[PDB]
Amino acid sequence: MSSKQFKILVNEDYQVNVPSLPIRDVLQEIKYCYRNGFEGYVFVPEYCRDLVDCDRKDHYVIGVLGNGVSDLKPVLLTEPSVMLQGFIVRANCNGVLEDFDLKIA
Repeated sequence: MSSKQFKILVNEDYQVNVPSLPIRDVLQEIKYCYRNGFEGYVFVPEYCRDLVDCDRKDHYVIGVLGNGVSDLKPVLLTEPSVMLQGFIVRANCNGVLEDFDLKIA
């Protein structure tokens, strides 16, 4: 009752240059996405985090933290947490579908 399931395109193949945002705007964007879904976003697993580049490495993207029901939290591309599952980023590339159980940190 306290999380939501989403079908998100998973990118394991393509280098993507993605936008990043000030922390206040990523918090708002996480809230928007939790309510409205992740159209226009892909999930990049942490095991292929090298696929992601941003021009503003001082700003944030959507992080997926924890196994099972994961928390959505603003992260930097440096994020070294061992619970980092991946990033949810704006991108247009191909991929495969996976289900995610997410809630707002």
